[PDB]
Amino acid sequence: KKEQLMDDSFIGLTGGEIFHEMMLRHKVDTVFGYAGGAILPVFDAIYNSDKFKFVLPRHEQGAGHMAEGYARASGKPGVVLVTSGPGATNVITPMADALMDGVPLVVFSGQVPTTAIQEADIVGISRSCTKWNVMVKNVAELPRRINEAFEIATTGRPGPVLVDLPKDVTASILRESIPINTTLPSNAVSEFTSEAIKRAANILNKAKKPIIYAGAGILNNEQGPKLLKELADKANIPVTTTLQGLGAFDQRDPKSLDMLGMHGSAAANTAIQNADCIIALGARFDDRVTGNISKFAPEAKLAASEGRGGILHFEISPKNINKVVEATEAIEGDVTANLQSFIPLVDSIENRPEWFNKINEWKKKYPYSYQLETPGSLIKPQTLIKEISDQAQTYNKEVIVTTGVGQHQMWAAQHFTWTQPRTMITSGGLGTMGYGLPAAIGAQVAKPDAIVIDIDGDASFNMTLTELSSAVQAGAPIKVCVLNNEEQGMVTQWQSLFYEHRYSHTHQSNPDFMKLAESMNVKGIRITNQQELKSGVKEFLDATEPVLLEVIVEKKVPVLPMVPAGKALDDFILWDAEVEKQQNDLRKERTGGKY
Amino acid sequence: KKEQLMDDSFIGLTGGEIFHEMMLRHKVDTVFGYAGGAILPVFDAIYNSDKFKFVLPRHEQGAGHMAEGYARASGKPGVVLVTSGPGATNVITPMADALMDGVPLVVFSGQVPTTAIQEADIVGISRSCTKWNVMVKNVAELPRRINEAFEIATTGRPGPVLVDLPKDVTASILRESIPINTTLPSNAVSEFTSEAIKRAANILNKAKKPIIYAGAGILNNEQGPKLLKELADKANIPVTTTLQGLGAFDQRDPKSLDMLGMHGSAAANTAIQNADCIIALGARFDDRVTGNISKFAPEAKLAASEGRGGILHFEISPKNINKVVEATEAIEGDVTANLQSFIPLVDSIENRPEWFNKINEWKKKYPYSYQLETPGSLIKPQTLIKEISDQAQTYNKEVIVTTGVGQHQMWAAQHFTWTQPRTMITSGGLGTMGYGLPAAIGAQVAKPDAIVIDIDGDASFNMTLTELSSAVQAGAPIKVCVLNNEEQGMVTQWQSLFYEHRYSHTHQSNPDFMKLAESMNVKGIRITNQQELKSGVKEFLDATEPVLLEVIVEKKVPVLPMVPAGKALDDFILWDAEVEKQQNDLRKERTGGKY
Amino acid sequence: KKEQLMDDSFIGLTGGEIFHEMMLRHKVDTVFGYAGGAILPVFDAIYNSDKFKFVLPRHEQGAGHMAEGYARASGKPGVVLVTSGPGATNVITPMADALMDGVPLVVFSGQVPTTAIQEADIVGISRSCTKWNVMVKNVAELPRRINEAFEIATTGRPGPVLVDLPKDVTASILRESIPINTTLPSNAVSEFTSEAIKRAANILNKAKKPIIYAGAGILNNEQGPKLLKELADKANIPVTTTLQGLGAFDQRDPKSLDMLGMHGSAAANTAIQNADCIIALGARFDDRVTGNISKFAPEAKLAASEGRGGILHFEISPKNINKVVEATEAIEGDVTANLQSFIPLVDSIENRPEWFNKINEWKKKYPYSYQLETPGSLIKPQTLIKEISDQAQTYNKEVIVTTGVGQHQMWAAQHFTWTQPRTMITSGGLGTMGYGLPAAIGAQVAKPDAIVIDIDGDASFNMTLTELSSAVQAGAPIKVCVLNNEEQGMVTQWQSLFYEHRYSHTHQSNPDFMKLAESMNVKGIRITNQQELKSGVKEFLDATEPVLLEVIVEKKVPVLPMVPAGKALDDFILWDAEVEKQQNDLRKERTGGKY
Ligand SMILES: Cc1cc2nc3c(=O)[nH]c(=O)nc-3n(C[C@H](O)[C@H](O)[C@H](O)COP(=O)(O)OP(=O)(O)OC[C@H]3O[C@@H](n4cnc5c(N)ncnc54)[C@H](O)[C@@H]3O)c2cc1C
Ligand SMILES: Cc1cc2nc3c(=O)[nH]c(=O)nc-3n(C[C@H](O)[C@H](O)[C@H](O)COP(=O)(O)OP(=O)(O)OC[C@H]3O[C@@H](n4cnc5c(N)ncnc54)[C@H](O)[C@@H]3O)c2cc1C
Ligand SMILES: Cc1cc2nc3c(=O)[nH]c(=O)nc-3n(C[C@H](O)[C@H](O)[C@H](O)COP(=O)(O)OP(=O)(O)OC[C@H]3O[C@@H](n4cnc5c(N)ncnc54)[C@H](O)[C@@H]3O)c2cc1C
Ligand SMILES: Cc1ncc(C[n+]2csc(CCOP(=O)(O)OP(=O)(O)O)c2C)c(N)n1
Ligand SMILES: Cc1ncc(C[n+]2csc(CCOP(=O)(O)OP(=O)(O)O)c2C)c(N)n1
Ligand SMILES: Cc1ncc(C[n+]2csc(CCOP(=O)(O)OP(=O)(O)O)c2C)c(N)n1
Ligand SMILES: [K+]
Ligand SMILES: [K+]
Ligand SMILES: [K+]
Ligand SMILES: [Mg+2]
Ligand SMILES: [Mg+2]
Ligand SMILES: [Mg+2]
Repeated sequence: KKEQLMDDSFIGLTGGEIFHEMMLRHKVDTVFGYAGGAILPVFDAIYNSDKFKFVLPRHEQGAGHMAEGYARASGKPGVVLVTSGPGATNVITPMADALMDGVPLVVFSGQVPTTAIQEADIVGISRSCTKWNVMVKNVAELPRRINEAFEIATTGRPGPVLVDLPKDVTASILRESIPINTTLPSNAVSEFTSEAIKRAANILNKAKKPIIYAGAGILNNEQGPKLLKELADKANIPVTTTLQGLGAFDQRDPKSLDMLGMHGSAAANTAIQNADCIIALGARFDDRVTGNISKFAPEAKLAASEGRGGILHFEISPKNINKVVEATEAIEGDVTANLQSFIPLVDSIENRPEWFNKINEWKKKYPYSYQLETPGSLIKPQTLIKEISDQAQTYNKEVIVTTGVGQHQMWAAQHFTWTQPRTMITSGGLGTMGYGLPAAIGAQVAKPDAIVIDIDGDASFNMTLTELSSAVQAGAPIKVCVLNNEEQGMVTQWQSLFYEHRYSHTHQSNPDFMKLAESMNVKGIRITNQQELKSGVKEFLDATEPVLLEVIVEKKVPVLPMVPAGKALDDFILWDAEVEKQQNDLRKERTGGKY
Repeated sequence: KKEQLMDDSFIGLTGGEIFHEMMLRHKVDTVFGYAGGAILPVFDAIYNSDKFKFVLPRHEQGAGHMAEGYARASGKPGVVLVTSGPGATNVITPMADALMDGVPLVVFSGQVPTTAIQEADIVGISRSCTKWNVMVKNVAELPRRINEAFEIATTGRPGPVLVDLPKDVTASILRESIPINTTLPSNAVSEFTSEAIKRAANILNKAKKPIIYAGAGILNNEQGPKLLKELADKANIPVTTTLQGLGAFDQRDPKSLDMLGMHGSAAANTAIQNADCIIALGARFDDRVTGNISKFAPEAKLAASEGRGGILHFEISPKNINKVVEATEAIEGDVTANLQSFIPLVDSIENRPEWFNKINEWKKKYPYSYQLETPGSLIKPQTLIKEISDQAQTYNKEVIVTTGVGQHQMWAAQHFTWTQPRTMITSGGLGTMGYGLPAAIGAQVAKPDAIVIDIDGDASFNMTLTELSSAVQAGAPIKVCVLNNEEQGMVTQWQSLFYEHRYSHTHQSNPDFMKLAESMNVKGIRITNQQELKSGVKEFLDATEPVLLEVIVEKKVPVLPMVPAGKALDDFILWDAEVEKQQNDLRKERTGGKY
Repeated sequence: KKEQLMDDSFIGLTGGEIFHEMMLRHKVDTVFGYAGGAILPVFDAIYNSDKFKFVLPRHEQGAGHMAEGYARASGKPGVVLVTSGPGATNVITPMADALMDGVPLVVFSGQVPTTAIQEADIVGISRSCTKWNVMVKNVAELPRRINEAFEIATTGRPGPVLVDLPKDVTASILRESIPINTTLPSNAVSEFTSEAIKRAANILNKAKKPIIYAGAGILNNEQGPKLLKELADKANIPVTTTLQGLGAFDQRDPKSLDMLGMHGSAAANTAIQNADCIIALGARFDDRVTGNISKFAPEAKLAASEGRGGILHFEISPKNINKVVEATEAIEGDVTANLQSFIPLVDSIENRPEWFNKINEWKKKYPYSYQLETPGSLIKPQTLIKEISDQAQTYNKEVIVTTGVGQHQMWAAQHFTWTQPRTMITSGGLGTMGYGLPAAIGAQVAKPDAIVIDIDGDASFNMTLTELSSAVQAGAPIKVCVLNNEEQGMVTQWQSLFYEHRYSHTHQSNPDFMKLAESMNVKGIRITNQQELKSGVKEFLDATEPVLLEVIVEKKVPVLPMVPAGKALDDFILWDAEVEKQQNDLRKERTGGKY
């Protein structure tokens, strides 16, 4: 019987051949990587493999971000395959990115032989960037480490893992017989949680001003958005989402409060500050969401002390519970599965007249107002976003949006109308510039029949623009739109606000994006005035090839609403036409009329 | 002028000679250490030094705990001097102990020469046990590292530091001229804190049911207990303290609520649970104090949501603020100095009739009740503590108490009457058995004219009893009282409670303590019955030599009150005579009449 | 078939019950531990377990050292079971000890619940002290971690491992079905190594002055000493061993060169310095063995450059190959197994006249000479060792010797006649004082029918003398002999040599060992003069109970031969009667006649 527990079907294969086989057993159809010395045995095994698609970037950071985009768009883990030394260190930022945003990234880096330990302590470096890392020391434990890597990466709160593959290990041939449970990937509710759910249902049934605060967690299950709506409809609760949760709830729905937070809807911020019961569904209360944490959720905290409300937190990661604010009730585990047990204990309520009246008043009082175009003025960036949003919806394909980091990121978050889950792929936790373009490529590979749009800033785009050639070589018809304000808008907004318009080294020079696109063998479109906006965007979206659209937008335009650091979530700056006018004069006189 | 900034007075001295000189400049009068190879150059320099007293233990752990006792009794940092390898690793527990209890410990460990790095990564190991560690790489930077070590150890929240001294560095001779600021030890309130104080004073002036929660922090300043009383008298506020804060407030005072927490006064626990304003003075809200954290301070949290009270936290370490419970107002910095700015903004209140009425009712309802002796029964451990407390007070010397860890520790904390600061020296954070005896020696060295009493358990005593000979060789007339219940009472209390009286390996065999004392050249006293209690304790306290008193006390006696894990702070077990009787039968029938 | 790969026989059991079951499956018959809060669920499971013997120390360091002694005496891994906090930190020194000496130690420490992470980063601290540590996060992965712990601890170069067991994990009940390969412990030669062996055999067959340098590695296989002798007899090669390899080769054999190194035989040191081929069998070339590394093995290095000899290194740990000296040929893997492939390729040589002539001349010229007793003088420590060695051999039981650290350790190593493997249990790598007594207890438990003798120093004994009561409670009739020279001889030897007889704090006061033994309920014997030596030792060895023998030995006696630090291995200090006389006068005049 001790022969039925051990498998011998891998005897004779090399490390790389076993790697290839384990990828197949984990249903891996895509690999993003860059060749090198230490990782050659693994590359020589995936050589002309018809079993999965390989995507070659120009830079390993590109590979990492592509795999992130793939992972967020498909729900599968994104596999990266880099070499030793610089190949491995170039994936640190994508790994740190994946960690902050809960992205299932599995990174295999080549390594110098075990007899030598382009050398770097990649395990030591990436320890603060990964859920878990390891070095495979011999070929026999390779399938075991691969299995562990994928599972750790995809369970609990998803995140990056690094598996170090020494050249001699992947080059060696397996001769032993390995345990059969290591050749195969895998493959109840505690009474503490079950009673916590019902105790939480009782608190919701007492609430007269409830609100749902939903995030990325509800997207890690395909039934998530379905049950989120079912709960919102049964108990009649308004729904707000984080930046990472955009698309979890149909924003066209009347109960939608849009995005909350630092640059979220002022109606959403006001609602959560006055709510007596907050239902957190897969969100970790980031400081860019809560604002001043002490002053956050006053009515919810007050209701908790009086046993008539509080904060109901549905988390899968214990480290995220009671970290920022005290959870009145903490329902641990997958939010979607727990919602199946939570909803049927919730009282079906039909009308909340007084509460929804305050909300609709707030929604009317707090739109995403901004200064509209004037005759002869540049295209306002907010208008560009709305234009792209409205035209993209009129296609019978699903639309996936990736962004860079800066003002364009927030405007995209604000003025797009989000309706489908996993359609907002953006670097929110770490906030990595140059994320947009490669993330779009990876998304396009995951979803070939989708329209993938990269709403990017010029500065962000300049960081990784070399990956345009990667998009062509991969056959990914991504649609890149660069909001060219010829500035690092986000930083200059801070300098215009807290540093008396002293723009210190925040204006990089941009290349000719049209000649750049031409050199990358990519379609180029440049919109310069208002009259070309509509016809320009249409040509942009109608393209069947990769296309780079450059739009000249207004400079020195603040993103509003804005909750300043230290201020309460409902203590926000609103857009005012007179104020913006006055800021434009103050900027002109201080800078000498140069900005 | 570049010659006035550099000192040359250390040129010609060895590392050890410089070490000796820097000790003098830091006003170090005592060093606890054990010799070894790597540390010989430092020992050969302190050879027959008349400038400070050296204390030699039998074990390095002994040295560490002695230095802790010295540090807690005197307020000076405790200097340890061990060798490399096992000498260094044996100080890990005292270092971890010092960290949890905020004890200024400066540990110098010898090390193999720089040309070799009994070898151990003592810096790597002790990183999680120290505020800061370092390895001196050359003799010229030795005075600089020594200065840094002492300052880091004694500022902010005090704690242990380790300085690694390679043998070649301490053996080498300084030839360079070192910066004169490194040969000398060293040597405003932010507007954010100043306004936070006044905002905190406004909250206190609104309170009708206030309470002071004082801890070890108020003892790190000689004006602490003075200002603690001044605040308690002006605003008329009851005072409770932690285990580590015992002696900060005169317990004979009517406003004293005694100790709070897991085994604290049930009146103190009830008071804090109903208080609308909690003033935390140098306490970090340990889980053994708060009980169930969610259910902690309900009336204080409720008052905060209504802007009529809350928690006023005076912390010096930012890492301890908003870690456990949300501070309504956080006054950072030294609590004593901040009290000088806080008190004069507090309204002088004379009478709190309704509040103090509830308190005095609670104090009367919740004494430290326990089963008294019966004819022919063993001495109850609570009686032994009271007897020692009452007799020691009748001496014209100050009394310092150290303890081990277990039931005797809590009984000592409960039934002693605490009146003076730095008179309760006990391992509270880490809870190290065998702490008592060596800590007492170190305290006796710091305070030669003091009566130092070690209330120890038999199990705890058995851990480090070899240090008795160290006490004699040091000339420390410590008074050790062993509560011999022939069991690990604390663990057996848990087994009697949560494991159906299944006493699994919790009864170690004790040696003849009288023959043990005789072998250590120490006076031995053994009390066996009630009639010998009074005359026994008197002989114990009247001794002018080191003395070991063994008292046979009742076995299987629970420590009450007790707040069980998970339960609220006011949800405690009280002592009941009928319940204890019934537990004694249930124990006899289950164990078969063996316990 | 997916049901045949998963086991359900652990469903319903608690963590502790599963722990108990896994211990049985790993053939664990002994556990050394100390109770505590966090580890109670594991203790409540081993409660009255008839399946293995529990040994309770007085201190956790005791437990660690006992488990080391058990592990070295039996060849089984030594299992330690401590609690959280101070219980865990007290095992750091035994763990560091086990690492340096290659001792299979498996340490299970209790831990605060997963919902809380007496708290300490025991995993972080012990990372530099263990081959591998881990924290079990849920009960389902507990058997998997236990299996991994034992295997890592016992394969390659054996060493310590720490498994952190959170209280809630060991208290929780398994409900899932775990992979069947995790419920069961487990359960070819590379062409690179195989050809390296034959290349090594060719080098030996060319040698005219070969030598075998054998160490602890040859003891990690029961066929080791057998094949070591077979190789030494076939090719006719003299054999020297390290301190840790004593007993691997019968010292009564003519080919025995005794121990080499800092305090080894001057004949052994001379032989290795002139040998043209050095066969290293399971030794790591410690600096206390090689002396000055550059000047080490001149004739071997010269022979290597001329292709007629060199160093043949049989290592199992790659990290130990080419670390100290360059291996001419490196045969990786278990030395015993590789010897089975190496020996039959070695030419059977019968006589080495010229080589063995030089050796026998060296052996005659370099005995362990020392100053013999004179009328009325104290017993010389060397004589005491020989006396114990000669009398113990006349028993029909096997003799196991443990020691402390210091002069007594080296004298024991020198003057005992070693004949059987695993009979020298001593702290060599880390050199931990207080190792002797608890290591002897653990050895006595492993080998109940053996005479276990602890040759201990007074200072070393004073460190852990409380464990005497542990020996009685365990029923371990250990035989402890304290060489009472009333000094830390080893350190004072260094001070007498390099510091002009300045004995800085190297004389601790000893207790009455006879009254100490009496208090511990242990038989006491005290030898004071030469005439009581023979009859004293006989009573000591004839005892059937635990016995503490105190022998008053000569003070300020150097251990010779001695290779000073920095000097070559054959540049040693020899014993000279005139020199010792002169040193005794120089000591008397400098110290003032006090030493
Ligand atoms: C310039 C800039 C401005 C920004 N401003 C805003 C803003 O105004 N508003 C805003 O919302 N964000 C803003 N952010 C982004 C913000 O920093 C965070 O990235 C984002 O708010 C986090 O969203 P999230 O908590 O929903 O997702 P995550 O950060 O990924 O957290 C999801 C949580 O759900 C848990 N979880 C995961 N899976 C499950 C599961 N299956 N079941 C249950 N729980 C699960 C996870 O453990 C995690 O704690 C900004 C970022 C940048 C760069
Ligand atoms: C078996 C056992 C049972 C126990 N049960 C109890 C119990 O029932 N009740 C109880 O109280 N304890 C109990 N403890 C002890 C408990 O675990 C802690 O050790 C203790 O409660 C902490 O007291 P503390 O916060 O006042 O001191 P500390 O732990 O030393 O914390 C002092 C705080 O004040 C801050 N501080 C330091 N210096 C200054 C300064 N100059 N100015 C301002 N702030 C400063 C520090 O940063 C720190 O945060 C028990 C321990 C054991 C072993
Ligand atoms: C005061 C003092 C003085 C000392 N003086 C001396 C002295 O004079 N002479 C002396 O010899 N020692 C002396 N030492 C001890 C010395 O420091 C080392 O402890 C000892 O020399 C190491 O012996 P070892 O290499 O044989 O064993 P180890 O240190 O345990 O090394 C064994 C080596 O064999 C390898 N190995 C293990 N298992 C196997 C296997 N199955 N197959 C193949 N390889 C394996 C291991 O990886 C390891 O590298 C002294 C110690 C002290 C405290
Ligand atoms: C790698 C990196 N560098 C710097 C930053 C800081 N940063 C955040 S937004 C921003 C400006 C981005 O400018 P742009 O891409 O053009 O976006 P815009 O604000 O103009 O729309 C910068 C520099 C960052 N988030 N990441
Ligand atoms: C080094 C160490 N080991 C174990 C523990 C767990 N522990 C806490 S109290 C206690 C029993 C102490 O018995 P004793 O010293 O006799 O005190 P008693 O309860 O009998 O008064 C133990 C084992 C600890 N705190 N420290
Ligand atoms: C824990 C520890 N502290 C210090 C040392 C340094 N040291 C090595 S040998 C020795 C003296 C031991 O004296 P003793 O036990 O009496 O042995 P002796 O030399 O007298 O035979 C010391 C202090 C050590 N090895 N371990
Ligand atoms: K929107
Ligand atoms: K009291
Ligand atoms: K010998
Ligand atoms: Mg820009
Ligand atoms: Mg006891
Ligand atoms: Mg000695």
